[PDB]
Amino acid sequence: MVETEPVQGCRDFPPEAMRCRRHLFDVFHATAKTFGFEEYDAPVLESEELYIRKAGEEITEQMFNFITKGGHRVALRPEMTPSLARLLLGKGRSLLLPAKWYSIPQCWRYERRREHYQWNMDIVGVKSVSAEVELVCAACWAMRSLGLSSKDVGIKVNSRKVLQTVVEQAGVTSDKFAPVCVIVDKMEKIPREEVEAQLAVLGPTVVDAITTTLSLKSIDEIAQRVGEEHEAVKELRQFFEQVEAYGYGDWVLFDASVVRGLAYYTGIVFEGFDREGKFRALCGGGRYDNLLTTYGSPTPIPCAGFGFGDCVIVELLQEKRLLPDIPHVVDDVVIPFDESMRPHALAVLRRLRDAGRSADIILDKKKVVQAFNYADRVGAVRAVLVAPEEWERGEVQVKMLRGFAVPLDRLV
Amino acid sequence: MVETEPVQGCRDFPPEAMRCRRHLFDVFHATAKTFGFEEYDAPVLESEELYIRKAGEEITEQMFNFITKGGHRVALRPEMTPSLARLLLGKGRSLLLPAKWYSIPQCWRYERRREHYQWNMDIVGVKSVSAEVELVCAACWAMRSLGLSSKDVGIKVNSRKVLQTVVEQAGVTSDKFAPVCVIVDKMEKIPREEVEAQLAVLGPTVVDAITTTLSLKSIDEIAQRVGEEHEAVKELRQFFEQVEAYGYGDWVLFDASVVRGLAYYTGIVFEGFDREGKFRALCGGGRYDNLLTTYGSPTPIPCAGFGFGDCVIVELLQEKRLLPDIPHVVDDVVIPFDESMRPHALAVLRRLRDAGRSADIILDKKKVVQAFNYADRVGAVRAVLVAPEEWERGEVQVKMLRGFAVPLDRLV
Ligand SMILES: Nc1ccc2oc(=O)ccc2c1
Ligand SMILES: Nc1ccc2oc(=O)ccc2c1
Ligand SMILES: N[C@@H](Cc1c[nH]c[nH+]1)C(=O)O
Ligand SMILES: N[C@@H](Cc1c[nH]c[nH+]1)C(=O)O
Repeated sequence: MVETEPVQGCRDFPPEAMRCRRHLFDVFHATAKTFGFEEYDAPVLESEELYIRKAGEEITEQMFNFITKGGHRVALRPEMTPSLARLLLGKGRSLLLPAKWYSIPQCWRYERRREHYQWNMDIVGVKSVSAEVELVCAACWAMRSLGLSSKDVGIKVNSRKVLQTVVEQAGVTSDKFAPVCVIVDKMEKIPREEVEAQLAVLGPTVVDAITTTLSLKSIDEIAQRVGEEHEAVKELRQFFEQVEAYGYGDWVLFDASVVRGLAYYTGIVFEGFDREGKFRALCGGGRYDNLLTTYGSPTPIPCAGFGFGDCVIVELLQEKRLLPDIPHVVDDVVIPFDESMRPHALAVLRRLRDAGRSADIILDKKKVVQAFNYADRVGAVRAVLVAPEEWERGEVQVKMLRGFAVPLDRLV
Repeated sequence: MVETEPVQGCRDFPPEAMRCRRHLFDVFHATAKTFGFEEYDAPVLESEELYIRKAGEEITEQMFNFITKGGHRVALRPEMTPSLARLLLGKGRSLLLPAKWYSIPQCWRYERRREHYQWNMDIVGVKSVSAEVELVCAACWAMRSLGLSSKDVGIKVNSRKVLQTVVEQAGVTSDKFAPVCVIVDKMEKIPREEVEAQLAVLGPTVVDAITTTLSLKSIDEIAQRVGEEHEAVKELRQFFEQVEAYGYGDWVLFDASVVRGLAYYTGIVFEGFDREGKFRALCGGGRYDNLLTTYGSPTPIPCAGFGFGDCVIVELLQEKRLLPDIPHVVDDVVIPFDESMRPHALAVLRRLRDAGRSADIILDKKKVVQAFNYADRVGAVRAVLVAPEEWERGEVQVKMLRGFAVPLDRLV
């Protein structure tokens, strides 16, 4: 017997599970359309070189990579943002800006689940915090569309520029900044000792300064540290003013501990969370204004975006009882009275489908009662019995499942 | 500079290309719903063991396989049917039958394009030709939905049982039958000499018999060879009677040369083709009643299905001028008169999206004329200018792009 289980860390989606996944994806697609984003895609297989960032990132450390027969170093993508930038870099000046692009790629890791789907939303060519505002609103909109409220979830927001100043002023060379963010991202996960030790290895005074600024609880307190008109203060203020104007003020808040784990974030960063403190981050993103420059863009291209995985959100929705099983449905099941009626039933099936209805025909030889049972099992709205006596009169028998003779023309 | 091109043999789908792909997939999804099929999915990564059929198949020969870090032999799936059977075998008696399942997996090869998407449609648990009838009608329906007619395309249909008889009667051991089909499938591609030589290696008289039955041009001629009531003759006759009753008689025909290249087909086989003779097969499928038994099913499970790739169909549609560029559209573009109006414009943006409309807001600081230009470029139906004078009156200016003051409430 063949192995029935899927490959290690990978999920099967039989129809029941697929309906749940489709319920989620339908929201991702619907939200992107509502917000005027355009779909794109790229190959799950990318060059390994695309992800070599040398910053100690979990995402690049846990890369599902291999070598081809032809000796090329490839990887099943651990994230989408590098593929997006590749695409953008390829287009150059032909790309009209601003651009708002989205996708729902399967992304991979190797270390535990080894694959997940991740809704990606990115705004390209927008310098101002208006981009981050729209992105955060889009994530909130998706969560609201799924049945959650601002009592269930929120989005924590910060700017890496605050920390950038502290690292720069303390005297640390800026090439260590991305490594620092990556390490400080571990704070909530591991003891402050371990995190303190990691920064020591990187290269005590400056470490204290980092720690203090992470734990500042309000924006006023940040403004006391760096000034009321520091770059980050005005941007965060504008960000909250705009989100409030859109009507999502209750969904967002400031949190100085939020840095995210990716090397490339330069500005505002954010992450979604459940207000019971039970789950990992629901989504995460930020501004990354230098990535395209590091890829070789002759001109700086401002960018911002987020990823929103398919797994944590599902656990939250299940906890909140927002993912009831939604059984399969079909409009019509056409039932031949017997096999002599099959040709006529097929003509009827054609008509129903011609009208835009979803319809089955009983394919096996079976008794009328069992055909009605099958009709119930598949969630048919209507059973259409095609029998000789009614057929003679230009009719079929129609029975609403949630048996009257009806002229063919009146079926639809 | 990073490599902008995708990995060898793999496609990027920036928004323009993605719209075309989505036009196709929308038809695949819509046809499956019309026909009452249920979506499923499984991992692109499967165990290599799943595909080791030892029959000289092109599909298993050109397998994109590799070994994991942990030494497990895996493959990016070359086709979906084995994953489907794995899923079915896993469910056992819990699976209610008949079942009609579909998916649109990316499938992979290594040798030239190395990936394609392939719409898969399969009916499980149906013994009679009614399954093949529905499947062939579904493929025709998809092609019609894309703008093609029976003048553009058709589906050629045959049964492997005819050949099975000839191979069995000639005295050849039945374990060579699948290898024979695989070889005879090459007939149209390579010279009859090469094909004749391949069968010789497998193990002259029986070879002639095979050749003769492949070139019989009608079903009556098959009935002369094997009898009017041979198993295959009654099934083919019933198949054409049913397709004709559904109203697709003009789309289908008999062709004794059609065997397909897969080892597992046992009965009716079929393939779509363009009637100008310019392209490779548009789709292909058949009945495979023994596969689940070879996977270890305690009870035989009848199955039939097809695959329908995303590449050949697109070339055909382009030749027929049925894939015009469909530019991006959005309902509204909201334009702040200036930055002082941004908060109010955001409130307006919220209202529009609340009503189910697709809407952008101008994110950058820009002049009203350039904002109107951007609105045209993104294919906006309407520009909503949010200006101080109108705002004072509880109004905005609305301009149909394919400028009158309008009360907020009347926008939607
Ligand atoms: N890169 C990345 C990150 C997180 C992930 O979480 C999963 O559960 C499966 C895959 C995955 C891939
Ligand atoms: N197994 C399989 C068969 C045919 C294919 O044709 C392509 O163009 C790309 C991938 C592919 C994979
Ligand atoms: N690639 C990021 C999310 C993201 C998209 N755009 C910007 N950031 C992640 O995987 O967490
Ligand atoms: N797996 C087959 C198509 C198919 C689906 N179901 C049965 N046959 C192919 O790739 O050609």
